[PDB]
Amino acid sequence: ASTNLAVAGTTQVTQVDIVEKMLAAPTDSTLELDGYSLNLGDVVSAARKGRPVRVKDSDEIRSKIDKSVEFLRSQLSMSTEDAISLQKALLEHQLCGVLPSSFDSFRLGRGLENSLPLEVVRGAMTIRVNSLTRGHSAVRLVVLEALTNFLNHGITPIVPLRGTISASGDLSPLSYIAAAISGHPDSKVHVVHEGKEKILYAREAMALFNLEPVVLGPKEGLGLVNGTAVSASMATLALHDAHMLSLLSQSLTAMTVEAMVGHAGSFHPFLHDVTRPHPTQIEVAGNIRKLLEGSRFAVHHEEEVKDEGILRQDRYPLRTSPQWLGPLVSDLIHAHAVLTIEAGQSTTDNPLIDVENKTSHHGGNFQAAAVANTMEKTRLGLAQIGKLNFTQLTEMLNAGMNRGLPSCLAAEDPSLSYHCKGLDIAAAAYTSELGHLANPVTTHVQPAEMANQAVNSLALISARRTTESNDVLSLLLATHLYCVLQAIDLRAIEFEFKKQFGPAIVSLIDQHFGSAMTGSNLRDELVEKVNKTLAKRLEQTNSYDLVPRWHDAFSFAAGTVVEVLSSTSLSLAAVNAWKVAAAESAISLTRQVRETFWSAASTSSPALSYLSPRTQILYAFVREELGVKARRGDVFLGKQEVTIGSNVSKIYEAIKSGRINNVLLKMLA
Amino acid sequence: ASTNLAVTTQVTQVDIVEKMLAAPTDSTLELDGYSLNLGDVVSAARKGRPVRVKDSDEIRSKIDKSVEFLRSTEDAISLQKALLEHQLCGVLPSSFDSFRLGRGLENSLPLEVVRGAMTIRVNSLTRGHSAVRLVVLEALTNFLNHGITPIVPLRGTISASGDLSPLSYIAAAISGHPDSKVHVVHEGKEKILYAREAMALFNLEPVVLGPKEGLGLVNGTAVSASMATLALHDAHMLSLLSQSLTAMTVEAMVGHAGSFHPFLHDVTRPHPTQIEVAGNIRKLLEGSRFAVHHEEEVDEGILRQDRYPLRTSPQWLGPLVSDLIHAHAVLTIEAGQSTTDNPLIDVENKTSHHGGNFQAAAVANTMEKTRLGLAQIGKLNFTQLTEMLNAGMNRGLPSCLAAEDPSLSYHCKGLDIAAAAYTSELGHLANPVTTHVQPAEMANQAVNSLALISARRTTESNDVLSLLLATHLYCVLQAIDLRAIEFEFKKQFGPAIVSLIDQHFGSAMTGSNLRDELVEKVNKTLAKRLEQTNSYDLVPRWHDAFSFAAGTVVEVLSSTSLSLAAVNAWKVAAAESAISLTRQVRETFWSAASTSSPALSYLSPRTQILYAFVREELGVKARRGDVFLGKQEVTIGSNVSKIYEAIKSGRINNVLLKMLA
Amino acid sequence: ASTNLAVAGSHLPTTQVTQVDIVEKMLAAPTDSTLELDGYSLNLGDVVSAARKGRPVRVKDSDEIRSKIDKSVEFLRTEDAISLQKALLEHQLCGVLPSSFDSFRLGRGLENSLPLEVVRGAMTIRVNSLTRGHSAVRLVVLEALTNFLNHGITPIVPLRGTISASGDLSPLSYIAAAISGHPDSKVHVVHEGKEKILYAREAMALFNLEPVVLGPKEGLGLVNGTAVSASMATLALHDAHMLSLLSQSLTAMTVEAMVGHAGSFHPFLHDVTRPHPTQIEVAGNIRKLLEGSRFAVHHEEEVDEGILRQDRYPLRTSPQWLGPLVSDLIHAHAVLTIEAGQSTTDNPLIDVENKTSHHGGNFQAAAVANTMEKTRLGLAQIGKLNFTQLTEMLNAGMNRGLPSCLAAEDPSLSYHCKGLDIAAAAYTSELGHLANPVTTHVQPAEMANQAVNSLALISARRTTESNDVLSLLLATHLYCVLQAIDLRAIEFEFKKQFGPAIVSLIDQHFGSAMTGSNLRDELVEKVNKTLAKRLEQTNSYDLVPRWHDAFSFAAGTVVEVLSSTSLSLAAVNAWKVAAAESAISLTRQVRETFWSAASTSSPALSYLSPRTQILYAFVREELGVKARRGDVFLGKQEVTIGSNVSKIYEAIKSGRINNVLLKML
Repeated sequence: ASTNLAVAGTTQVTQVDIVEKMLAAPTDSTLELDGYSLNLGDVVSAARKGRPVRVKDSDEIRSKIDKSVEFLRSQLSMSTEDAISLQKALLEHQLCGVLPSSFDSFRLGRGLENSLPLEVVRGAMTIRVNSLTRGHSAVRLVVLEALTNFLNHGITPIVPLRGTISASGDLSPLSYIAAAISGHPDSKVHVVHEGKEKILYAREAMALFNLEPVVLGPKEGLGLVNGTAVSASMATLALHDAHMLSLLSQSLTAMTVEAMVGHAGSFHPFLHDVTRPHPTQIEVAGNIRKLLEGSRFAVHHEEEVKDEGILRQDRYPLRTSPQWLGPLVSDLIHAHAVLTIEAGQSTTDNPLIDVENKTSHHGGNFQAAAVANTMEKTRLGLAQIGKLNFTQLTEMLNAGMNRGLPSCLAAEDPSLSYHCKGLDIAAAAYTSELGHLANPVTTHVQPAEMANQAVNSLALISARRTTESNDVLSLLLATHLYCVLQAIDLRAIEFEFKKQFGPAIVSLIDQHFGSAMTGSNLRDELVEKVNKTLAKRLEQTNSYDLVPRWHDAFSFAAGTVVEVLSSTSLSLAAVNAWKVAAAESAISLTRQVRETFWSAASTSSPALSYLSPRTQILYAFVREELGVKARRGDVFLGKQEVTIGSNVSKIYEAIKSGRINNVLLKMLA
Repeated sequence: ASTNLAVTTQVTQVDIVEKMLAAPTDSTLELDGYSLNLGDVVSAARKGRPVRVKDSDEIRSKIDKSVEFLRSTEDAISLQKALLEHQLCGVLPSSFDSFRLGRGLENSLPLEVVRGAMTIRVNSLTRGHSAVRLVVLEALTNFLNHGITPIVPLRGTISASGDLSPLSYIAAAISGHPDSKVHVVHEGKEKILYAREAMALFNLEPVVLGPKEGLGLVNGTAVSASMATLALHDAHMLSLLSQSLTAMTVEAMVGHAGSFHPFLHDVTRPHPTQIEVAGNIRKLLEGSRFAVHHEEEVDEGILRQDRYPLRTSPQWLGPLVSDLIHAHAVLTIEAGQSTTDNPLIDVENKTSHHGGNFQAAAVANTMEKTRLGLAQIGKLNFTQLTEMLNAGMNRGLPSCLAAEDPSLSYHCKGLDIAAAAYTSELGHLANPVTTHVQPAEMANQAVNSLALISARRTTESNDVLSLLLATHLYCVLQAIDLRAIEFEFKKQFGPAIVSLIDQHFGSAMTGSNLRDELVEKVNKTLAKRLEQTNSYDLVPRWHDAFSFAAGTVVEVLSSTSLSLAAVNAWKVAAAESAISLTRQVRETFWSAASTSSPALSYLSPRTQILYAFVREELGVKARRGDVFLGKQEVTIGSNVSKIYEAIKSGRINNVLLKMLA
Repeated sequence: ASTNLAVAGSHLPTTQVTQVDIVEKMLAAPTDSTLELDGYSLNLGDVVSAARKGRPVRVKDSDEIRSKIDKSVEFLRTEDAISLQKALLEHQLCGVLPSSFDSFRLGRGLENSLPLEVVRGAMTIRVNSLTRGHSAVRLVVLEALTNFLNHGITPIVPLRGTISASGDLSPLSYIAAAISGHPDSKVHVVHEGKEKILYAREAMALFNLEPVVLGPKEGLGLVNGTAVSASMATLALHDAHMLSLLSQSLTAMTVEAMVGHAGSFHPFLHDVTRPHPTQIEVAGNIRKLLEGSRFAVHHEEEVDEGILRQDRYPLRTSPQWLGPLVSDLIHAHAVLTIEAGQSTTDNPLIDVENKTSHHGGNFQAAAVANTMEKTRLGLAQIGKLNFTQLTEMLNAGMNRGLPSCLAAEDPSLSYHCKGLDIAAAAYTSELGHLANPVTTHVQPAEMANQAVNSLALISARRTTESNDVLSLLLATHLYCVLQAIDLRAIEFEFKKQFGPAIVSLIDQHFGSAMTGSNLRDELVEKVNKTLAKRLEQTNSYDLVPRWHDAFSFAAGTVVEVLSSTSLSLAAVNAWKVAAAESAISLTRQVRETFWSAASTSSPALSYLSPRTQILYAFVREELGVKARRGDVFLGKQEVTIGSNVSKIYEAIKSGRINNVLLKML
């Protein structure tokens, strides 16, 4: 068992360290199970990535396994049909869950909703083997090999989704696994054969692979069916996914600060390391600080240090992000430590055999409360991440709050383009759904089995709900990522415009008013005050169409001219002429800057000029590798383009598949 | 709109259910904006019923005059396209490459929901308040009638300007948006195609949306109302099945029909739905020879009265049944008699009105209450079941409802566990969704109903309760068979007790008044003991019972000349008699078809209907036990699944109706 | 800050620290010597000592601390600033409190105010957090708060109104307004032997205190922050740790009352096979408590009728159930230690060394809310466990022959603990509902500037209520288990005397008939087995019919074993009657012997483990809560069961039980 905290789940280990180690798990080389070494990255590799799995090729391991079986046998001989019958009675009553009776009920894209996901089953078989290699259980090596042969030949039992309370542990689903390797006549398994997914009787599948059904002996029924492997499996997958979504939340925080031209100062070490040293608060601030280095969108503390109700500081979704995310990150790191012991270093069947002291012990290690605990806490965390990113996104999509970004992140006139409005509403919906999911399952314990099982963990049910919260959070975070990238591109257009328009203002002022200001000290003042009036006004006319927007801005500026140049000989006609020429100039320049953006490939986006080098990684991933482009607008284009949803879907799919995972790692390196 | 409450003691859930199940499925549903009822909605959504706007000049004129009022061009077309563009923002699979056996469409709304939504949407627009053209309404009925169903994301709506996003998918489909997909059955198989491809296959033309038609189509509550209607329909059936299971559990437990006597409800605590539930159960128990009847009934800590899961069942179910009846009234107005888009046009008074009829709180309200009610039904039936599966509590039913020696048969033990698991799941599902409202859309939508999310949760609760009630039905039928075997045994064993007493002890009792006393007292001793040893294997069980009875013989026959050897010999003979008779009665049960089950001799005539439905039509038999049989039979779960499927498909629905009227 | 994990808690599971270690350190906090605040050393035990036990508090007497505070003020650097601070308080003094004493009634009136202990803990943490030199709040302002603490002047603060972001703004503003002598500020003081609520200036004049006038940054310095939430959370976590330990003590004592198996706690089943550090801890605590018990069945001894041979899950899975929630409590301890003792939580914050200020979010109390959400779910989990233990023990069908309802005399007229069985269900149900999260109910507060807000204080209030309800439940369990233990002791004393009586009666009635045979040993063995099995199931019978039933069954055994003898049925019936009569009379005698003696001579003391005897004596002797014989048997309506459970509840709430728990473990 590893003492490296990056494996095992304090400032001496971080979520990024944990993720890096998980993502480094081999997928090609064989996972050798020894009862103690198995880690959560390994579990995910076997469950999801088809990694080969075997009991460690070791005389010590074999001898430990064999000696527990022998102990039981010899104890029995000193104290076989009926033992075989007892195991059959154990399976009989536990094969009691609901599955489709026939293929006749299957429909396109539907039909296996009442069965456990194949990956969960694979993860369960892996953990089950590991937990029996420890020598406490008296299950034969040939039985463990039956499981590893199922794994290595891609035979995955079809197991009901529901029916366990996760005490004598995950009895029912583990009984389906045991029935499958033993060739129960009514056991079904999933295989790929001749290029097709098939569901076959267990004996048919085994015959394709020349595998022999096992016949369960003394203690092997309880050895296989008592335990926590199914909930631990699903919980491990859910925690893996939650870690990624936590890192993505941090990344989206950074990109939002950039789109909002907000303050990187929120993440300064003084505000965390020095003043409020919660290790995971320090961690999160440091990740976001790292991501914002080099940004030309975010405002930097080290540069900053050089009667209107003016909002000068960022609102809480950005400014309190480390303080909001830190606590839940600590919970995810704690959960990692718990599940590592549970999945990798625990014997969870019963009774358990102490061969050295010739004793069989009656305990409770199948009570999966440690697993349920991780899932309750993680699901609440997912809801908290979701609330944060929703509040960041909805601020950014609010024209009144978003520091002058176009209404709805529309690229063209907002009168006929509401681009991200639907997504604002979707984000709300996902967030609401997360809130209800977050209520605990573990307060709903029933007096099961004649109250023998009066306390039961409900870990698998909890794991299921947390897996659904992962899914909903992925929809929300895919949505946010879609939006922030649009905002980044629109901000970059604003920056390109300002490069050209700053000089244009000065020039028009000189052309129109220079002679009237000759011999005065009015020019500096005028340029300064006209710029300030334009800036302040434009921030608030971000829902106006282009033409009236610019006439409005310069109308306001003309009032500033009246004041600043009130001593001069200028006619009202001359000031109005300046106003009109300046507005026309701004309107033309805007159109030209937009055309320069849209007429070139996304690989030439001006955003690449301003993004942090680290946040550019994620930008490039979505825009180039995923093909998700900025959206100019169906009405402007006179074309109903592939939908916003179709594009968000591509982001979501990259989250769910884990394609985005190495991207997050590279950014946070 | 119907004033019949089946569309207060004046209208019951059975009445409502009867009316729903009587909805035609073949004849065209004609939509007139007022008449549409929930059974109609279900028939269109699930049973493929043809749908049309009612063929009438009065309806057409109403529709055409609203359009004309509004009229009395390119930019209007563009505006509808901008409305759709931003609402087409939900997540669906990007390619078939992601589909897998049994999987793939989890991120889309069920097809029946989408059909129900189209049906409600058309109805709501026939009312003449919306300025959507008849040709647009006919585009929707044409999709319904050709089985063209838009593929619509599962998630994204908050159910205020109502169900905007999913309605926008429907609108984009009939308008042939280039990225709209639809499901159809064509050339005998399910396909997902682009909308224009699909329309070409059935010779339909896309509509081009004009002024107000984008909001007329996308603003409103049809999607949430559809899903909720389907959920309520299913919740009504589960409610009735709960009552049927209550009655059958009273029978299995040889419990008291007296709990359901009108004095206890109609007279003393007249909550209308309590009276209703008690009356349903009372009707089901009439004629049972398993349940004990009030009109026949009239220092050891014994339980004589039934525990609460049975005795308080009308008081427990009554309140939730009232909620379901209320929900029915609300959804009937929402689904059948409401205009939910905005702004709305008053043609008679020549005015437009800016309102909020898209705020689907009436729908959410139904779904939150229903989901709490499903948890309450589930808790009831779980408590009844787990009592019945507890050997210490179940009035002498075999442990785990094993048919043969329990040492090697734990029959329903896994189902006891499963039932707990289902119940726990229902409890968590029953927390409100509606308290998680977020400040959506720049706080323009700062209150939003979350009706569709609620409806989805309630739909999942229906599914979990279906698993639980299938489980309970499976178990109760096994218990009924075991109780019938007990009763057949008793028929032969009463006379055996007497004959053995006479054979072994007759001579010693001659001239005395001891025989009646001994028979009575030995019967009492045996009955009291056997109730407690229902976990013993057959052979030790009977020796145990007669060993206790031998103590009674010692007391009652203390004056006699009998040797201890004589009393022991009786004890042995009587135990061997009982063991053999038990084996005989079991053989007689197992060697005949279930159509001759002795359960049929004792079940009420109404509960017999459900017994026969499962045992004969679904083919789910009593289970004798894998070890006894030397065979690993088709699993318990396989058989429960057959029952669950009959519940989900609605096949059970007419059975329930038959039993209850 | 202490690197001692017993002070610090731990963010991960570790065998290097335990809940007992953490409790021991908390209970060792001085109550008399002055707590010196230095910005770093303050621990959770210290906070409770100041909040609840009146410990004096001062800013540490050091030039370094003084200079540090003074230098931040000077760095930051007037009628205008005074006005600004008053504007800040004005809008935050917006909560609800009773307008007058006219609304007060006996036992009621201050429900809409924060408990005084919470406000004292808050002031203590506030002053800590500002001694760190990042805030530019003057020492004289910190001394104003320490003077309030040391003179027992406690601001009356509304219970509700904060979302615990710019942190606990409203309640912290009430505290600020009080030390600055706001004309509408009320405070609580004890003066001339009575509790008084006075205006802040009135109270200050009693103690010769001068109001402070708030300067630049001092408004935000005082009102921005997490001290109120952290205070209430600290108190709730302290109480939860005690309830966690009590749960484990109750587990042990229920094993004893149930004559259950000590084997569930053997280290092979934890340390070796499933080494979650806190599972190991909990099993070790219960193992230690059971050592030497003569009620619990031991393993260095212990090693076709559906007989249950192993303990049910409430006892057998107790370490696996409690372990996870104990790890959460330890984690919460580490989190709150930093938040309460080592954190600056106002804003903006001043970096004097680099001559700059920083705009951050350290008032966002999510760390505190996090602890309270997990703790409240943990309390529900402890409750569910102890409820299931208790209700099994109170179930005659499941409790291995304990009298029905733990009635000491005939059950037909005594239902002793049945009401408590129902009450335990009620408490458990209430805990379940309390355990739903508060943190999922965040509103877009303050023009969405505060669009995320921690809701720590609300959460802490709910966790506090859960501690109260769990205290009711555990008081109830404790009451019941002590009765069960006395009843089991009575059974044991009976069995000691009845075993010989059985042999004697067999010899008397059957000796002659068995002469020349080997039947005697078999008869005794099988009669004993018959009696034992039957009696386990007849625990709801009244005494007289119980014994006739038991010996009627045993007579059946006699018929079999002595089937070859010459005995008449009259002879066997006569034995049955004499034997029942003997058992009945012996039971009455054994009962009288128990009830006639003092509880300091209870026979329970012959069988209880030496550690569990400690809790038994605390309740029976120190609290004076005795076993209950029965109102009907006694012919009198004694002081109620509820009155007695209330004494136990009071001992839990006051903390009097805490040193007892420590001593046992």
